Amino acid sequence: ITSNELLLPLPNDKLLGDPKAPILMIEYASLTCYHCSLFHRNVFPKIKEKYIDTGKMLYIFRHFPLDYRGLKAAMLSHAYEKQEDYFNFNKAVFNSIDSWNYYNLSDLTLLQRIAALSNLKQDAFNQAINDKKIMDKIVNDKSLAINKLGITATPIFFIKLNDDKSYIEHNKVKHGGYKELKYFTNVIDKLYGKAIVKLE
Repeated sequence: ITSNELLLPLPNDKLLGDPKAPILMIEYASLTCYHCSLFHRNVFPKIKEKYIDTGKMLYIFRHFPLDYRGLKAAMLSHAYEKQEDYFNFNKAVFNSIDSWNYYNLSDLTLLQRIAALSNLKQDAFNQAINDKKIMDKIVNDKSLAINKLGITATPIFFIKLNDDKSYIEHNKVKHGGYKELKYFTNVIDKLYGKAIVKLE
């Protein structure tokens, strides 16, 4: 129920990278948010290659849907169990932002295309996009972040030492909006140097 407890890997969190990595990044973003999509197309790949693939940073994406398409897309992501499959699904949704129907906002054809390309069966697709338990979890985790972390616009990032025993005020480790690569490498490199020294 505390912001500090919110900013650690949670039982239901979907993880990307080494769970015992020295640095932790938690991101909240809407899958239909234009600036988020651009960030994931143009900046995140290098962050992943530089810090996540290398075991330096654990990455935790949390959904923050703002509309029908984004909530349904968030629900569908739960059909993808393996960490790389989950990440690659969200990546595909970000990448395909231009392909939603901006007139009929209930049109989920894009998710149908993404499901087909990933060989997700129709029954698994239909189950996921109508799973009330998953919907509730997503919206509850979103309201919790709104309440406990004061999130309004996305993306929001929290970057901190991946140490569960440490206390840090959430605003001190928070970064909001589109940031270029050098912004993040600067922040992460500095934190990593401290992490490494601390870990002896």
